[PDB]
Amino acid sequence: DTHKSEIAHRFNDLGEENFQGLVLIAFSQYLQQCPFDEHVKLVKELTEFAKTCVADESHAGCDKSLHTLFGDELCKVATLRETYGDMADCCEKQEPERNECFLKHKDDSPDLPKLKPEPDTLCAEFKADEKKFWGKYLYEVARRHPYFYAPELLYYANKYNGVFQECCQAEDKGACLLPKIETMREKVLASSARQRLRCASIQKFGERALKAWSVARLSQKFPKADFTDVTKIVTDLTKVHKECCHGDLLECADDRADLAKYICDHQDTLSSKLKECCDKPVLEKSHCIAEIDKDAVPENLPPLTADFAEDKEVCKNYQEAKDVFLGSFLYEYSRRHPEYAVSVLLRLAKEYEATLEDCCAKEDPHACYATVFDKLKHLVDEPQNLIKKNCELFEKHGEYGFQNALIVRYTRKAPQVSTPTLVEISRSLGKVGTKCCAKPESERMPCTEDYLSLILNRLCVLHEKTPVSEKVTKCCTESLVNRRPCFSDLTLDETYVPKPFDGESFTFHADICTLPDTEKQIKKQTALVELLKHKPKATDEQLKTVMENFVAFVDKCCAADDKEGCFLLEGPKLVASTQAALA
Ligand SMILES: O=C(O)Cc1ccccc1Nc1c(Cl)cccc1Cl
Ligand SMILES: O=C(O)Cc1ccccc1Nc1c(Cl)cccc1Cl
Ligand SMILES: O=C(O)Cc1ccccc1Nc1c(Cl)cccc1Cl
Ligand SMILES: O=C(O)Cc1ccccc1Nc1c(Cl)cccc1Cl
Ligand SMILES: O=C(O)Cc1ccccc1Nc1c(Cl)cccc1Cl
Ligand SMILES: O=C(O)Cc1ccccc1Nc1c(Cl)cccc1Cl
Ligand SMILES: [Cl-]
Repeated sequence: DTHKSEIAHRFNDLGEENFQGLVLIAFSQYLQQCPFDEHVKLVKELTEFAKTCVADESHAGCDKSLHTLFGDELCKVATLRETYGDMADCCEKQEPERNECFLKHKDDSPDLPKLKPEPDTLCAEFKADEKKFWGKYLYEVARRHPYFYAPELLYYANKYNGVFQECCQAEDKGACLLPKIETMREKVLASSARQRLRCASIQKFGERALKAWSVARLSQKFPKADFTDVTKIVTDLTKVHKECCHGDLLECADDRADLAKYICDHQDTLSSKLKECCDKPVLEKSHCIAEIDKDAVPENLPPLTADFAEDKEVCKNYQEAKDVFLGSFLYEYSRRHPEYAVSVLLRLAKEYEATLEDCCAKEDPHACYATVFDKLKHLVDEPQNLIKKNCELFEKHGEYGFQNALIVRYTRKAPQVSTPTLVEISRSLGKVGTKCCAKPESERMPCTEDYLSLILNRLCVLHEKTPVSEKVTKCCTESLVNRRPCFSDLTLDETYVPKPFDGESFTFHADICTLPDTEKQIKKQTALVELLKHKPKATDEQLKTVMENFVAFVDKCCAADDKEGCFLLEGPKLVASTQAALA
């Protein structure tokens, strides 16, 4: 809800620590290249202004919107001109256009330095000033992930500070904290990906897509709840995500906290797993709620055919109350299959909807849609062979070889895409093998659909930033939930025109020899992509031959006395072997 003085309302509701953290995340995400200390100064200003309005809400400016107050502060910054180019034209503008402009310049691949944990340095900053150290975490993560779910980031900052509580007085510091940080990293990065999808769903596919996703998710977590209660939570959760995805972080966090309280107050009718969550403080409580994945299927439920195929009013309901009805389908399907991937459940609803659009026009609709559930069950099973084949490949060759097989597959599909993006995405796809292939047989498909949804959304976000392939555009935009089928269906892109081999220009040198081992692995994956960009029709056996040659040449020359000399002499020999091989 809104108050006359929104700044006072949210300061009152959130309290000063969380208010400050949230405002710092806002500024970090709007202005990702700006330094920490400049952000801190604006947050302090606004905080101090907040306190003025709490004490006297009649004070000048206290009835301004949050965007006005945020924006005026962003426009103090002189360097907006230098550091952002045509974004200081946001500052030239006034609200509500200004805020929109700022939002549009969030950068999904800002290319800041890779963060590296240095235990002694970190421990000393923690000692010096814990609050600054917390703030610095919020800043560094937020600016790398400009749609990170902001109240979840506050929870993670508290966990981060806890790692250093534990480890800094420990004798051996890095032994204690490096693995903690590694673990936290993978969890934060997963969280950012799941939120980036949520935000894509609303931004690119509309509020109705986000509602659809929410009804499916919530029905797997709280399947014993009634539809009217699930739908209440959907309405609230949808408002929360809309706010967070739009950069309305103070409202997001406040509404989130209210929704956590509602959930906990109604825990007996929603899920027994809430018992672990509901006596925690707000941020941890909310995180715990988010972490719940599923409950048991309620006993004694009727077949879905009753409401969705037998009922004489199926067409009526589809026609007159379409959103409610598709919502009910989602709730009822989801609650019966709480282990399914959400994207699959949505894929089913979409086909159900398509079935009704075709059949409800006919003289005997029921004749036409009576068997729709059998078609849906088949749709669930469609990719089981290929998933099995993928997991068999992973088992036979391991993660790095599985990534290599994916580089080939994906480069053929989308050869226009940049080499760093093809490598990033293919390595992430290969990690799906490790995360999913030793799940129970029956849990593999939902595992792989879930991660694929996240990884392909990353692809699509990177592609939006600089579009290069009509086929990737098409798959990214045709339908959010059928992205995985779309991309799987793509074949070699014959639209692509390869540039010739720069046959006189040989491009590899002895500085490869000193790389850390994982960087040596990436260098070989980069080489593979480039080989495919020059000879996009090469066979698997050809690419293997050439890559084998390449790695023997690198090993031979990195072990030589004169290393660069070997690269220079034998490099031309490599190009010759390669040519003969790619005929
Ligand atoms: O304010 C303090 O006492 C500690 C401190 C030191 C350096 C930088 C920031 C902060 N605190 C702080 C932070 Cl970490 C973020 C936003 C607003 C404030 Cl006041
Ligand atoms: O490592 C990342 O890419 C982000 C990330 C997520 C969770 C925890 C830490 C980090 N990065 C990071 C590192 Cl590597 C060191 C010190 C402080 C930070 Cl925020
Ligand atoms: O729209 C809302 O705020 C919640 C609501 C309540 C009852 C029925 C449908 C909906 N929303 C909704 C919509 Cl608009 C589309 C697909 C799935 C759902 Cl749950
Ligand atoms: O791509 C396919 O045809 C099979 C398929 C279906 C559902 C989910 C994932 C996958 N494939 C797949 C798998 Cl199983 C793991 C890692 C990367 C990919 Cl592309
Ligand atoms: O030498 C280069 O990097 C460019 C070039 C020119 C002619 C023939 C092949 C290549 N590159 C090349 C070779 Cl020779 C082997 C494996 C991977 C690559 Cl990218
Ligand atoms: O030398 C080899 O053949 C192993 C190798 C090294 C670097 C890059 C790729 C490959 N192998 C390879 C190739 Cl070229 C394609 C698909 C799957 C695999 Cl394992
Ligand atoms: Cl949440």
